[PDB]
Order: sequence, then structure tokens, then C-alpha cells
Amino acid sequence: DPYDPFPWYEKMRKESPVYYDEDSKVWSVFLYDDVKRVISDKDFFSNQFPFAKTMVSMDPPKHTRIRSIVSKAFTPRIMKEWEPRIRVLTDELLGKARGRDEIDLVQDFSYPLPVMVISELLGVPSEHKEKFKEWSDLLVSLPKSAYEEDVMEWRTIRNKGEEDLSAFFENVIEEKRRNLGDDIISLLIQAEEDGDRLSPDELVPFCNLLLLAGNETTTNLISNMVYSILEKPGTFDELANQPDLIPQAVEEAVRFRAPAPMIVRFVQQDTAIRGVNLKKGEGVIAFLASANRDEAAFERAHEFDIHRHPNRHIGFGHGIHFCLGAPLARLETKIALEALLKQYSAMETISTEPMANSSMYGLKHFRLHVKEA
Ligand code: HEM
Repeated sequence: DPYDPFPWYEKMRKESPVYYDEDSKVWSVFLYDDVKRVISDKDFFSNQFPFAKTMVSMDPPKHTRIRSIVSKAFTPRIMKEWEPRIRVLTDELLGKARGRDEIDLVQDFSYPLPVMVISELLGVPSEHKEKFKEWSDLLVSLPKSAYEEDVMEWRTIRNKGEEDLSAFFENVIEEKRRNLGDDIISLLIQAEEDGDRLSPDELVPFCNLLLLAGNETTTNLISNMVYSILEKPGTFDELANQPDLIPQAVEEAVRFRAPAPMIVRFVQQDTAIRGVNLKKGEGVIAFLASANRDEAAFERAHEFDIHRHPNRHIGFGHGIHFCLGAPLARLETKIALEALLKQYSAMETISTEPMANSSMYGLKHFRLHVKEA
């Protein structure tokens, strides 16, 4: 089963916490404390690997400047300003599924929602929604094979998709400068740090980064959360009788079934983890999914506990690169679960089809039997 790689994570935590793959010459780390240090110890583990124009591949001070500016678009105040809009979009998705006793949580809910949400939060007119989805699908696409002929064909089509989306965002930015609104692009136009503003050359890639970093991740979080709730008899009912536990259930879902299993860093200075020496220039794969299942870090790490509070997981990362969109992912996932708990008195898993992507843990299909309340 590709939806159950936890037994392997456990084998690697106890027999090879610090693993070196001779075929790829890249390190692997699986224990919570070591995964946490690799992703946060910036002085020794770097994000620069010579995505390229974005802060995800930057180290301080270049990262610090951009991070300090774009963070003004994800403040708690701004999130509350947008909570109503996310609820409307979620209600509209579920409304399209009224009068059915079987739905596919992915294709009918968890996959569409993030793309719809980020377009309305970015200020993209809703009248381009279907051409916005195509570009966003192209952005997160992967080649079917690793041979030159297949990657070359895929790269050329995503390149043209990224260029058209870039030109599309450049037009939205230009329009918002004259008619500013209540959206991310408008906020970043007027966002300023002692006179320092994001350039057009920086805003456009950043808006592509929001689609690339937020769409599938949030989709997988919602699907994995609903799956884990229905995996434990009584949790669905328990959440509907104590709705204030939903945020804690969202965090537990990021710990239990991390949508982004692994994070990459490059060794910046010679150092050692757990006694294993690592040379400058080597790649380290930090397995967040395994860190969040570490029994040395969490009590009953193999069980889904919606009462765990506070949750010290690192599914959103840790350090200066801590997920910029975590406030939005948390709010979106909370609202999605509330909308399901209110529309359905009961849900039952019929069949699941997991996503077999390396750098993503989620489901491509999640067919359910539902009962409207
Ligand atoms: C369940 C949903 C999500 C998960 C698990 C997640 C996870 C992560 C993680 C682990 C990182 C750190 C990567 C690294 O340190 O190299 C990260 C970075 C980032 N994420 Fe998220 N993310 C989620 C949703 C979102 C959303 C909804 C957005 C935006 C709309 C977003 C935008 C970003 C950005 C911009 C960064 C780069 C931060 C930086 O480099 O300073 N993510 N995400």
C-alpha cells in the first residue's frame, strides 16, 4: 500500500536514522530531532541549490527581505478579513453535490477548493476561473518518465504554461495599481518595508509560488484529514458534537498524514548529525512525515488524537522558511471540515486511490457514501 509508508519510516528511524543512498549520493534523515535541525539550522543547511526566482530557494539576507514583505499578506487580521469568502466558496462546492449519496471528496471538493480560494484571494477575476485552473494544473504537473525525450516534452509545455500565467498575473498587478482592492496582489502592491517594495519581477513569481505551494498541499491535507477522521470510529461524530476541536484536528492531520512528506536542504558547512559527518555540498532529504510519526517526540505517535494540544509537529516546517501560507491552509482546512460536518450527518469510506508521487502524500480518488442531514 503506497498510502501506508509509515512502517518503512519506523524501520528507518530505528535501523538507519541517518541514511546515505550510494546510488543518488544524497543523505536521508528520519528522526524528529534530526529532521527538525536540518530544516531550521540555516547556517549549516541551505535552501540555495544551483522556484529559482522565489524565496524557497533563497538564504538570508535575500530571503529575509522578501519574507518580511510578503508576510504582510498573511497576518491574522488579513486572514479574518478573508474567512467569509472561503466559506462562500466551500458552500458553493458542496451545494453542487446536493442530492447525491456518493461523492468523490477529491474531485468534488478537496481538489477544486484551494484553486478556487487562491484565485479569489489573489484578486483574479472569477471570470477566468477555468483558464486559471488549467495554468495551475500545468504548474503542479510532473513528467511521466525521467528520460530526456519525456522531460523535454513536459518542460516545454509547463514553460509555456508558466509564461502565460506570468503574463496573466502581470496584467492583474497592473490593473490593481489603478483600482486597488481587498486581495493579496493589492496588498503586496502597497506593502512596504521602510520604502522597500516588491518589484513586478518578484511579485509575479511569488504568485506562481502560492499556487505551486498551496494548491495540492491543501488538497492532500483536506483529503488526508477526512480519511483519518473516518479511519477512527466515532471521530466524525465527536467533531460534530465539539466543533471547537476542529483546529486541533487540523493540526493533528498535518502531524498524522503530512501532505508534504519531505523537504530538501543542502549542506552549507561541514558538520555532523548524530555522529554522521556530512560534507559541504551534499543534499539532505528531511522526512517531515517520519519526524511527525516519531515516538520519541509524540505520545502514541501511530494514533490519530484530536485532543493533542499544543501540537509540536513540523509538517509546516520550522525556522525562517516556516510555511508562509500555514494561516491560510489552517483556515481553509478548518472551514472545509465545518462545511462537511454541517452538510452530512454521516460519511463512510467506499474506496480510496492514493497519489503515488514521491514529494506528495495524498489521494487521487476518495469515493464516499454520504447522508445529508
Ligand atoms: C497543508 C498545507 C501546506 C503544507 C503542509 C505546507 C508545507 C510547507 C513547508 C513544510 C514549507 C517549508 C519548505 C522549506 O522549508 O523548504 C512551506 C513553505 C511555503 N509554503 Fe506551505 N504548505 C501548505 C500550504 C500552503 C499554502 C496554502 C500556501 C500559500 C497560499 C503556502 C505557501 C508557502 C510558501 C510561500 C512557502 C515558502 C516559505 C519560505 O520560503 O519562506 N503553503 N510549506
